[PDB]
Amino acid sequence: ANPCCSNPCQNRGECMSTGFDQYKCDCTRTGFYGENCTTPEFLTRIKLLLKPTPNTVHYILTHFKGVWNIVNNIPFLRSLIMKYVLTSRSYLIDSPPTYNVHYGYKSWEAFSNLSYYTRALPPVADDCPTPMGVKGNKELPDSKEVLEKVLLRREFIPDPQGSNMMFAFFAQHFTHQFFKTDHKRGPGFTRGLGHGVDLNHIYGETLDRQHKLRLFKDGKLKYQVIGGEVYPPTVKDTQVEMIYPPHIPENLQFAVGQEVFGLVPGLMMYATIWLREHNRVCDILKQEHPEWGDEQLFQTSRLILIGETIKIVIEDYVQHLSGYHFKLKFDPELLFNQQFQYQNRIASEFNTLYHWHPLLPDTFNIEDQEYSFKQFLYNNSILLEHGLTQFVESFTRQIAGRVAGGRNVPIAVQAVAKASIDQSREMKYQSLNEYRKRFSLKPYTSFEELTGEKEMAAELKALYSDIDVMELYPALLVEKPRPDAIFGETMVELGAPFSLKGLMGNPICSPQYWKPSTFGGEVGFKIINTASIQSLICNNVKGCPFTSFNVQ
Amino acid sequence: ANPCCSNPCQNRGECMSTGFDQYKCDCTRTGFYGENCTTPEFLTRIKLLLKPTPNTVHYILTHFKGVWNIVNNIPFLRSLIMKYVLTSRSYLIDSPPTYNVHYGYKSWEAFSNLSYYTRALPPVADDCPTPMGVKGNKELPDSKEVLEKVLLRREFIPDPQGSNMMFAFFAQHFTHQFFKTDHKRGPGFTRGLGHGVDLNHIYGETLDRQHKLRLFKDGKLKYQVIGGEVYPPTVKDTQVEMIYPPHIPENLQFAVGQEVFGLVPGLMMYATIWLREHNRVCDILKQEHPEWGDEQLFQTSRLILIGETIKIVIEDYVQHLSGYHFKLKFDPELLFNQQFQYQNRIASEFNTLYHWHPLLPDTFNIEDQEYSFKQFLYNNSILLEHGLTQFVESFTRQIAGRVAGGRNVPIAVQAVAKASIDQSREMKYQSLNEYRKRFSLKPYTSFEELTGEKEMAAELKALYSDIDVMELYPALLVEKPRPDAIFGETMVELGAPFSLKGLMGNPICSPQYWKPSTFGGEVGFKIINTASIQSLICNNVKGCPFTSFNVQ
Ligand code: HEM
Ligand code: HEM
Ligand SMILES: CCCCCCCCO[C@@H]1O[C@H](CO)[C@@H](O)[C@H](O)[C@H]1O
Ligand SMILES: CCCCCCCCO[C@@H]1O[C@H](CO)[C@@H](O)[C@H](O)[C@H]1O
Ligand SMILES: CCCCCCCCO[C@@H]1O[C@H](CO)[C@@H](O)[C@H](O)[C@H]1O
Ligand SMILES: CCCCCCCCO[C@@H]1O[C@H](CO)[C@@H](O)[C@H](O)[C@H]1O
Ligand SMILES: CCCCCCCCO[C@@H]1O[C@H](CO)[C@@H](O)[C@H](O)[C@H]1O
Ligand SMILES: COc1ccc2cc([C@@H](C)C(=O)O)ccc2c1
Ligand SMILES: COc1ccc2cc([C@@H](C)C(=O)O)ccc2c1
Ligand SMILES: [Cl-]
Ligand SMILES: [Cl-]
Repeated sequence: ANPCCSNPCQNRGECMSTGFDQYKCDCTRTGFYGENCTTPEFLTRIKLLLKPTPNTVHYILTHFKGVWNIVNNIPFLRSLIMKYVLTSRSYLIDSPPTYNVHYGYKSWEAFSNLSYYTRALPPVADDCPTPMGVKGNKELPDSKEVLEKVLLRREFIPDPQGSNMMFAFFAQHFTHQFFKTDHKRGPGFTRGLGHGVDLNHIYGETLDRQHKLRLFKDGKLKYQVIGGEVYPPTVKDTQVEMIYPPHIPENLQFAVGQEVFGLVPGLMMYATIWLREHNRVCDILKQEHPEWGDEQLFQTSRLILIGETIKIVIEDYVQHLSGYHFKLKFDPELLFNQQFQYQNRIASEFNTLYHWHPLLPDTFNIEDQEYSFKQFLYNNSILLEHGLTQFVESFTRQIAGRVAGGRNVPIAVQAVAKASIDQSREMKYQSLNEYRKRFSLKPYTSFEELTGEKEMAAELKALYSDIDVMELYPALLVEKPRPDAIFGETMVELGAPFSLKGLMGNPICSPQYWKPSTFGGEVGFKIINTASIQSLICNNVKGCPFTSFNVQ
Repeated sequence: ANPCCSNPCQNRGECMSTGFDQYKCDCTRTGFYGENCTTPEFLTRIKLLLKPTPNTVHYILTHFKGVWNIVNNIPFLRSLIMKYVLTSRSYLIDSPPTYNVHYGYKSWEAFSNLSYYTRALPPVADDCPTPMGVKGNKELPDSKEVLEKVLLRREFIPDPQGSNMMFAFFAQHFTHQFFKTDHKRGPGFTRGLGHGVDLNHIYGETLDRQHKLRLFKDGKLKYQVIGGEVYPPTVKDTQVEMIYPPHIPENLQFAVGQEVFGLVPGLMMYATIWLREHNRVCDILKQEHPEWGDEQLFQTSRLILIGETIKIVIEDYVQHLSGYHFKLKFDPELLFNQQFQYQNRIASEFNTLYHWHPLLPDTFNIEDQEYSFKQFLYNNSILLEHGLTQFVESFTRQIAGRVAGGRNVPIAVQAVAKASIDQSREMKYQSLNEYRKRFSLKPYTSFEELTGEKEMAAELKALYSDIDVMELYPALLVEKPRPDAIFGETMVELGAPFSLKGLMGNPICSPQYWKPSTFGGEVGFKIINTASIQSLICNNVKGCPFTSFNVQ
């Protein structure tokens, strides 16, 4: 009934009704004009002919290793290239933010309420005749059927990029500081009001929780020693709320501060490592500043760990999953002469696309043993049993599964994969093709183009009937992967903008924060600028086992 | 004890301790180097001997009415000029913010906790030997003595720029959406979590309060009719809490939603005007959008009012108090090709300097009656008796007091002025001269240079003993005014940057927001772009009396 229900405005033009049956498109700053912002201005015509496809670019980034070897060692070209990826991605994100589940137009309520996930595309209106607006049937296909036909795993498909379990659990640990859906309110509500990398999954979302996790000497976090090893403190000792089955032994009720982290020993492995790391930095910082009190040591160490995280995320984690020969660089200075907003709001679609459960293996192989999901969940005695050094060595060696390419969601998390479909619809997401347009991709013309094969394509066609009505979540996991890659085109071209905006958006990247005094001087500053996944493990894990995100 | 107590680092360098008795200066990006960042880089040398003093620039702006008469008419020149005032002012403020009452170093708590006012200069550390750090006596001069000698009004001093009571009350009403001290918590803490121009003073800080004030029809705010005139609804009807003395007879307990606006009829006057204006705009939107529901009517009207507010503050309000012949311009597009952060945090010092109580008369003259403070306070009946038309006519006609120049604080609010001195010390403000360097002004070398006269200068010199220990607040009210001006140099050079960043940093000024469709189409947009103090009054006040911020 709403005249904007068909999504008539193209190229990021905004649609507004102008009567019960009529509409208008606002083409301001789009580079186009016309009734629907489809006829381009002269300069636009030119930018367009010059613009290479995401697929062409990706080819160039994953070939010619010899040329990249050179570029990488010419600091000024490396900086030039990295500047361009940074800015070209980030300009895809609305900032300040617009739209959320309840608002398909820009209200002060949508801007000011930090309780919502923001939304890259506005929700389909409540009165549209079909779930996707105007197209398709009255009803999307039964979600159980989609799940079973194209998502559930038959045989385990390994990631051809060699992503290991260190990678999979880092992703889960790092992302769960900003994906924290508030189930009391609905999907599309978050409990992580920091809307980014604030390390609340280490220090607690609220001051109350932080103070419970704190030792209040030397800036340190509370902990216990079992065997000769440092672990998070207990729930009984700190009185912080955690989520645990009621039968779990007092000693194994680890507290840590993201309340959900005790349900997977892999999460708790990183919780322990980061806890250890905070306290290691306190020691260095105390050594450097005998004058300092507890508050300042805690607060400075926290700023340093924020930097270390972003460093690692860009130069090891994103580096790995990109498959690029170009060496990505964490360097806030790249943006000091650019237009850039040091702020971030996490999008609901970013939560959605980050559901990478295909990464999970059939069993968890902690060198020697092989645990089933049932055995693994809410079970920290495994961590105690094997210790951190083992775990690192084991997780470094076990391949994770491929994410795109279809049929690789472990049955053990089927209920989760289904909820993603259901909550997507509940939140009234626009189609896959609407999202491809939003991010400057060409809409798919058939399911067979989406998957690159024929079997899954046909199953999808019988269910959806029209490609322009295919949904975002199912499509990301079923999409044709890049040649020997973990992800398809859509995952990368939507993921990258959200990701890099969240990373560089941080206040510690702003000119006023990005200087040595912010981090306790030159010493604290180097901890950030030399941080890596290897040194994180090396410094904090008993032996000094080798790791990477790659299974070698 | 703190080695940084002397504030050694100059030119915006940051001090850090490096041991119990030593310190280091971080000169990064200051344009200076050396132990205290006082030795300028070459390009910095050129900039300095090419930079006109604030007084030179002020002179140029307040003279040559002939030339400015030409420039105001070259859209091209007006723009580039306004662009330069916006950018150079704003670069003076840290954004993202740094420091608050409790943190004289960066910290994530200082960044993330919106309950604090930010701070342009960090507090003086608790353990410093003297209140100003290292200079002056172990104690600051008795605040009663400072108050009585150089602050209290003997004879009324009228503003030479001709400010009237429309100006004074506009000031109070507008600033009180972002200055809302949380007294429960302390000075340094605010209840305006929106940190800017969000119109919470019309709509409420929380969603619970907003809903209580809302009609839920046609997007409107609840109101009552008394005689044939529209007034805010009552406390008993809306259940929204207000602050009123118990003797107030319900029925005059107007709601309005900044809970403090009952205690001055001049505040209730504007509250009434903006409430009428909101419902007026709903009528206009409804006419353009027969198909819109209540929610979008409400939200769109709110965005439009925000726009009107910003427009009026810049082109009528700031315009008047500036005394410039150059015609200021509200135009977000001026910043689209510039680096600029669309975010704000209101500074404690901004609150401090806006304590413009000298504006207030000894009696409030509403055509025919001369009301005293005791009679004016929390007394809406005066508003009901005279009406909005009378009130605008009277307020437009009565002059305000001069602010700088000393000895013009109304005796009626002497307790308030004393609290300002006392709270500044409580919040550990740095000295006047520290704040002057921070905003690129020369430190004053004697009290006599500060005041421009002799008698107060000598009074101050006996109290403070040393000019480098003079306090900021008392100084602003005692400072030598610009020629026939309302304020002295310090007020303007501090206030302008806080004010302009506060205005332009609003999300509706950002590229994605600044477009016709945000405000419901070209007619909604035009309300923003044509708004003025005169038009605000003409549309909503019975007859349509002439108004101005200037006495005629
Ligand atoms: C043993 C490993 C894992 C288990 C047991 C698990 C299970 C779960 C469960 C029960 C949920 C909540 C679903 C809901 O509340 O609707 C969830 C959500 C989620 N998962 Fe996993 N998962 C695992 C691994 C991973 C991995 C490797 C990733 C990689 C990115 C990931 C990404 C996410 C995300 C982004 C959410 C949404 C979080 C939120 O909105 O609060 N998970 N998972
Ligand atoms: C009848 C008129 C006025 C009265 C009765 C009045 C009285 C007061 C009082 C009692 C306070 C609270 C003091 C405290 O908490 O220590 C205050 C604060 C303040 N006043 Fe006024 N004042 C008036 C007009 C004005 C005007 C015209 C301005 C112009 C800017 C102004 C600026 C301020 C500011 C910025 C604060 C701080 C508010 C906060 O932090 O919440 N006042 N005033
Ligand atoms: C030749 C490769 C070096 C430059 C690196 C650019 C990497 C990211 O470039 C991306 O590619 C897409 C298609 O071109 C665009 O849609 C994106 O906006 C752009 O950010
Ligand atoms: C510097 C040399 C430039 C050569 C660019 C090679 C581009 C070929 O790249 C091809 O583009 C397609 C995109 O639609 C993809 O489907 C293919 O997988 C990809 O190989
Ligand atoms: C992973 C186990 C759960 C899914 C089985 C039930 C749904 C049936 O799904 C079918 O499974 C076949 C075998 O893979 C495919 O050949 C078909 O294309 C597919 O539709
Ligand atoms: C284009 C020519 C520029 C010259 C403008 C005149 C500058 C005078 O500026 C002077 O600066 C002093 C600063 O302390 C003030 O005390 C004076 O009041 C002020 O007149
Ligand atoms: C006369 C030239 C056009 C008018 C623009 C200047 C008005 C505001 O510019 C101000 O001037 C001061 C002195 O240089 C600086 O200290 C301020 O930082 C700057 O914002
Ligand atoms: C969250 O999911 C992703 C997926 C791919 C990404 C790729 C980049 C880099 C390589 C990019 O192409 O600019 C960054 C973040 C990414 C995040
Ligand atoms: C709160 O106090 C002030 C005082 C002077 C101001 C001057 C400007 C303009 C004219 C300017 O000088 O840039 C803006 C805000 C201002 C605020
Ligand atoms: Cl990410
Ligand atoms: Cl202002």
